[PDB]
Amino acid sequence: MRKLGLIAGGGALPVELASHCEAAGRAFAVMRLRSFADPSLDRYPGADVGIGEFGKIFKALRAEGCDVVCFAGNVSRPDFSALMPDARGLKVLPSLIVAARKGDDALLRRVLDEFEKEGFEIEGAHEVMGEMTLPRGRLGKVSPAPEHMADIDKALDVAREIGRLDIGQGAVVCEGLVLAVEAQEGTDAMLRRVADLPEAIRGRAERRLGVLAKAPKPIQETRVDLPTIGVATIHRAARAGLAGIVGEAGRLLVVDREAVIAAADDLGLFVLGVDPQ
Amino acid sequence: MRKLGLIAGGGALPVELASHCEAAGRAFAVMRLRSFADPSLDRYPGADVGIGEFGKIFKALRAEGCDVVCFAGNVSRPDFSALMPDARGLKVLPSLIVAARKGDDALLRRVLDEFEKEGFEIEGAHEVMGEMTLPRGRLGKVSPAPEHMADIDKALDVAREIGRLDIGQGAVVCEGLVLAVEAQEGTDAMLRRVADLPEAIRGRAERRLGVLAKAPKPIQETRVDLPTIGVATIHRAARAGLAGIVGEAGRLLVVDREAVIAAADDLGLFVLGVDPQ
Ligand SMILES: CCCCCCCCCCC[C@@H](O)CC(=O)N[C@H]1[C@@H](OP(=O)(O)O)O[C@H](CO)[C@@H](O)[C@@H]1OC(=O)C[C@H](O)CCCCCCCCCCC
Ligand SMILES: CCCCCCCCCCC[C@@H](O)CC(=O)N[C@H]1[C@@H](OP(=O)(O)O)O[C@H](CO)[C@@H](O)[C@@H]1OC(=O)C[C@H](O)CCCCCCCCCCC
Ligand SMILES: [Mg+2]
Ligand SMILES: [Mg+2]
Repeated sequence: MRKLGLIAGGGALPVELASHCEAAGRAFAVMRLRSFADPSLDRYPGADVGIGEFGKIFKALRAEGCDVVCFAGNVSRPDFSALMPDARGLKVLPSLIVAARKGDDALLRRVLDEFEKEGFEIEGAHEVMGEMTLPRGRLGKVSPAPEHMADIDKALDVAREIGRLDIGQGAVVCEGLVLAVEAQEGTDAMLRRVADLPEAIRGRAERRLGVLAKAPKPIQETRVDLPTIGVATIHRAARAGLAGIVGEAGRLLVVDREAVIAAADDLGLFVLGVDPQ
Repeated sequence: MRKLGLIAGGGALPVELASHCEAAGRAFAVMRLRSFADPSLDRYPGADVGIGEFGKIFKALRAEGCDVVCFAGNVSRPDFSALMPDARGLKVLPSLIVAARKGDDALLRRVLDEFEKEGFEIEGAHEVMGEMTLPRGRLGKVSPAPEHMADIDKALDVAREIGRLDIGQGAVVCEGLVLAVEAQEGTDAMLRRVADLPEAIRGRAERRLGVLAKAPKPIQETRVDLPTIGVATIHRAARAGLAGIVGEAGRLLVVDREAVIAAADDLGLFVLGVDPQ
């Protein structure tokens, strides 16, 4: 996982991105564009730079060891007279004004040419999310078996009806039997209480049965964060003799992706991203 | 609690009654009327008597130390020639034939006069249930406070929506916060996991908050038993700093009523029966 240089313009997108990055445990820093970046970003490591202190931005970008950057947020073309660039900066400035004369698009494009020529890999907001969340389909080497399809389907739309009822975000289904429903206790606790059920209605570590599904509750006016998967999640779900874990393909954060994949792989669990709706 | 002499005619009523009696831990015996009583009653302590081996029935009734009887099930008037009474029996027989000449009602009534004159307290099926289940309103000395009304209302219709979803039969609500939802793990386990939540979102043993509601799932073609309340239920709900417990007034079995009342009373919990629907 490349460390991210989040270049933050105005609005709520970079803010969401930062939080999700920190939840996923992904490494980053924030380049907060003066007068654009929302102040609730000052809490993250990084730097407050004006446009176009390009010299400064490359400086801090390398200073944080970012090799990939994402540009997220509202930015409008500036005043080119009132601009107070550093000397890098002033070097780039005319190239900008030419492109600017051709339109915002050519201008934005020109800015990116510079970061590429400098040179950092450029990523879009969607791809940043994509790489931290579930994929579509298996995450590790283990796939589900036809036996598990049954539970996978009902694990989810149960876990969704829980969410619709503003309760918890998780549910464990084994052979059609809802064994466990999350609400307020955390997923670890639930997976423990499941390991504790009679092996009769349960899966076995030898022969595994049953599926953990964890799905996000529907959006709100209040900001909404995504459900998460830990390495300890893989641990306890294995100890419950569960066959695998599942969630909506974009809508679930994986904390330490590498580590999670290795637990699931070593223990025989599948982890599955599922097409939303 | 008077020990019950369940006098079992045909059909599924006495069967249900026996099971509920045994779930409530209430003392009983079954007088299984030959050719009437369903054979799944042979498992319970008691006796197989024909009508009208009255001598036998009084004998075994006392032999089980029953001082109250309930007549439950289908019975039709018999053949009075083909009847093989014992000598008690034959003594009573004519009194019966007189009443029988006035109608089934007078006949049934006459039978009851005999058990009363013998003499056992006669109870109806409904009253038998009533005395084992919740009442309507408080069960013990403790009442709910106005503060608790909030949770009481939502504890229940949550616990009902769980039941509608064929999951578990219980739910714990505190200050509007669903803390816990039962499914497959038993109520004891849930009440433990609740005692384990942060005291921040929880009630305190000093100042109590929150309510356990446990409600029956909707009827089925398959026979349906009632949710139950234990003394350990009172224990753990107290240890979770809950203010009280609640259920539908007829629709919840109390196991060791005396003992439960004394736990709730000594610990400061209310236990509340609520009008169904
Ligand atoms: C110190 C050095 C700092 C260097 C400054 C770098 C700032 C670059 C500008 C970043 C804007 C970028 O975050 C916006 C963006 O990408 N959005 C694309 C997206 O559409 P949205 O609906 O707006 O989400 O998806 C679309 C595709 O589906 C796509 O087309 C949208 O692109 C735009 O939003 C267009 C821009 O909003 C137009 C503004 C151009 C940049 C103006 C300022 C240029 C920098 C000044 C340099 C001196
Ligand atoms: C060894 C000694 C054994 C002695 C034998 C004792 C057997 C007594 C008969 C028991 C019948 C009783 O269980 C039924 C009953 O109570 N039901 C009442 C109830 O209505 P349901 O809709 O039927 O539930 O609620 C109604 C009120 O809302 C009420 O009216 C219904 O009463 C009846 O069901 C009427 C009976 O079904 C009619 C039958 C009379 C008894 C016939 C056999 C008499 C015993 C033979 C003695 C030799
Ligand atoms: Mg982009
Ligand atoms: Mg009666």
